[PDB]
Amino acid sequence: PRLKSLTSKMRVPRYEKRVALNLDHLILYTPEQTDLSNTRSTRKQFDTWFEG
Amino acid sequence: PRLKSLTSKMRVPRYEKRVALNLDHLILYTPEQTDLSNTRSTRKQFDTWFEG
Repeated sequence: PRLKSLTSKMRVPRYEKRVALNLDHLILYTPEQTDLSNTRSTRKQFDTWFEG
Repeated sequence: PRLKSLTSKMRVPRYEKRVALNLDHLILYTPEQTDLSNTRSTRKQFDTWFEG
C-alpha cells in the first residue's frame, strides 16, 4: 500500500466544472529558493555586466 | 419516535399574521462557507481573467 501527496478531490478553482487547473504533473519542480527571488537579479544582467 | 430540527411555533417575523416567511423547506442548503464570502471573488471574474 502506497500513494502520492497531491490529490484531485481537493477544493480547487474551476474555469468551468470539469476543468482542473493546477495540473498535477508538478511533482518535480523545486529549484533553489533564492534563485527565484527578486532580491537576486537575473542571469542576463549578470552577463551584461561581465561583458560591459 | 423521531422529529425534525426546525419548527413553526417559533417566534418569527410576520408580514401579516398567518404568513410565515422563512419557509421551512430550507433543510438542504449548506454550500462551502468560503465559497459564499466576499473575501473570495466570483466565478465570472475568474473566467474573464482566464480569458483576457
